[PDB]
Amino acid sequence: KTKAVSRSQRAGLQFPVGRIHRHLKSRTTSHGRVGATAAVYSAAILEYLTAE
DNA sequence: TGCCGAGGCCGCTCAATTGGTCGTAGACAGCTCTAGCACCGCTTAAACGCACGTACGCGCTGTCCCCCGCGTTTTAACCGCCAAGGGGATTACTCCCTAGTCTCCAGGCACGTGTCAGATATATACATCCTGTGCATGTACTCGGGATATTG
Repeated sequence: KTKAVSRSQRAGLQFPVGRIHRHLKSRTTSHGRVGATAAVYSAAILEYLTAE
């Protein structure tokens, strides 16, 4: 019980790391969506919404 | 000679762009939502990733041995051109019809919930189907000789 610190702010990102995990699991994916692979995927989505 | 005829420079007037100013109307940004339900933190008992000789499979390697590449030039018409003709694509106008606006109006159905079932998942036992292996011939192939078709 020490408050909470969202996975977005821990990563350094403005896109929602939690929401995207829960979207990847229950996509047409196989049965194991590692958590470090929702951070290298909020990033390589937010990067277009900068570069575009 | 002549004359003049033909000749070469400079203000109106109109017609697109260009940029400016007016005022007004939804639509954007933002607030407070409040509200709630997802994110998180916190455990657990959990699956599945992963760092790591060795059998050994095959990727790569040192040879010789030839066609298709490589080189030439004649020619052959392919491809380009220009110029003319005809029309059909184009332009500008007038009449016309509906596209579009708004407004009223209903119920069709897409929306939503309320219950809880036939569905399919998961286990254990298991038999069976299917793979990997080993194994004859049968053909589709490459060659040689002659007939038919077609180019020049």
